[PDB]
Amino acid sequence: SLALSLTADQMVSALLDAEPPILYSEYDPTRPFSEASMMGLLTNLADRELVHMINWAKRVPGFVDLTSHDQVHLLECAWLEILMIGLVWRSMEHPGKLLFAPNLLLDRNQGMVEIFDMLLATSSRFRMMNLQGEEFVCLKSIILLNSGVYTFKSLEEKDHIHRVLDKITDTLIHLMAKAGLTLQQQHQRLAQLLLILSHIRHMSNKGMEHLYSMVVPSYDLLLEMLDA
Amino acid sequence: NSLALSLTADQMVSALLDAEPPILYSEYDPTRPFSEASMMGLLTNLADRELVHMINWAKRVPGFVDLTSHDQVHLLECAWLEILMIGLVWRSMEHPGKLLFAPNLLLDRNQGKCVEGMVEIFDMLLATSSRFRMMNLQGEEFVCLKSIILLNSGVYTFLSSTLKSLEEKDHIHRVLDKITDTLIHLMAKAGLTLQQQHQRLAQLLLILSHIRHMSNKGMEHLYSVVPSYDLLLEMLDAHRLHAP
Ligand SMILES: O=S(=O)([C@@H]1C[C@@H]2O[C@H]1C(c1ccc(O)cc1)=C2c1ccc(O)cc1)N(CC(F)(F)F)c1ccc(O)cc1
Ligand SMILES: O=S(=O)([C@@H]1C[C@@H]2O[C@H]1C(c1ccc(O)cc1)=C2c1ccc(O)cc1)N(CC(F)(F)F)c1ccc(O)cc1
Repeated sequence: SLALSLTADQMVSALLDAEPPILYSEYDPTRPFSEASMMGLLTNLADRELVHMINWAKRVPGFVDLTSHDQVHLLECAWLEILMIGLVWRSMEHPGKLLFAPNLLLDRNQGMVEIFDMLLATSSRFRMMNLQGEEFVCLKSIILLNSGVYTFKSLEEKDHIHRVLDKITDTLIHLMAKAGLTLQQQHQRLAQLLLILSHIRHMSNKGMEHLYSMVVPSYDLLLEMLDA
Repeated sequence: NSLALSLTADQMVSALLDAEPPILYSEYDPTRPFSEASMMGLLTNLADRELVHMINWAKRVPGFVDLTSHDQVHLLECAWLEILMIGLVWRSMEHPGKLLFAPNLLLDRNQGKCVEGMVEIFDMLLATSSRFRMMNLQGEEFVCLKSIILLNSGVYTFLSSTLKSLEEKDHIHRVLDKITDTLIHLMAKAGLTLQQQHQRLAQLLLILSHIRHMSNKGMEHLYSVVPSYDLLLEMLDAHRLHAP
């Protein structure tokens, strides 16, 4: 695959170009706040974000080398983690608030609040680490390829995914070396970034558990969206 | 404030190997075949006995006893099932297609069906054991990973705004950095290239996301027996018991 031939710079350029835009909520600012429903707005936003995520996934180097079945399985496993890391990234520069959209910026009180606090904690960790956009797009691609890989031609698929994950590792280390980090700082920061992925997994599972208590894209919906 | 951050990679590995808990046995001669009740009964009895030894292990993980009793319990509340699960996956590595719960309790996929919906988690644990076998995970790496689960799982859910809480969080991140250095040291000693070292570090830590997922699924299925704050605090304190 041409994906395994990419330099760190080509991988970063690919991922930056594939980035979805930041979407707005359908919140009409000329209309009062009590017209707007919070779960209503977020569902509508997530549904629009999912179309963008599908087209983003297809542009992640190596992803379209997989079978349609394997693509859907990785998306089924990663979609809420991908939504959540996007939210945390957008919220970084707004301490104590979650920027769901530029027109839906919420503080803790207006949140449910269990997950809010976990997302705020992740945003604070990214701010403390000074997470860079080039690092963020690498981490979001790792979530896509890693989340579903341990729950799968299948041997060849898994091998291909692990080789693309290794290329993303090389890319993260290259970015850190370019930024002037020592070898020791490079490995410490690589580990700090990847350990936050365990917290995003945890938040996604809690989020799934809360969704059921209070929308989830099916295998078939994701397959149809990939084929479209 | 402590000597934990002063350890070398070699001293850290020695500390973690020495702290390793014992392998326990399941109840001898349980009635087979299992019901859902009797299978859950056996596994609960094993996990409850393992939890005592995990607390003693936790106290010997460098830096853990530098935290407040409250922060120690918080990390254990968040990590205990992940710690039990990575232990099970480690024990099961040399038994493809089976989970070695205990030396006297070796179960294949079909026996997981006795408790709906526990075959799902069985398959995920078997997949993790296969991944560890594929990576040739070493004992020195396994003890590092188990310590990372203990320190990492609960660290992002201390939300407090005291100077002490900031200092606690900073201390945990510094111990986690020393364990990272220790993993890299082990790989460099084994003769891996810098590129191979970073790739293997990332492969090991990404499997921790899968263990978190299994732990959450496990909890979600249990709800559809969890050690209390008070039980964990009593076990940490290890106060002398009044005679029966
Ligand atoms: O986990 S939550 O359920 C959920 C997951 C996350 O938050 C909600 C959400 C969602 C997703 C799909 C969908 O169809 C409806 C919502 C997210 C989301 C994330 C990023 C993104 O770009 C778009 C959507 N949550 C907690 C919280 F703390 F407030 F976040 C919540 C939120 C509001 C609310 O009234 C009740 C709960
Ligand atoms: O396995 S379980 O998921 C469970 C969760 C996980 O494993 C068990 C658990 C635990 C939980 C509480 C406790 O007091 C004793 C053990 C953990 C564990 C993990 C690793 C380890 O080395 C030691 C203990 N299971 C039955 C099934 F068929 F096996 F699935 C079940 C358990 C509890 C429950 O409330 C409902 C269902």
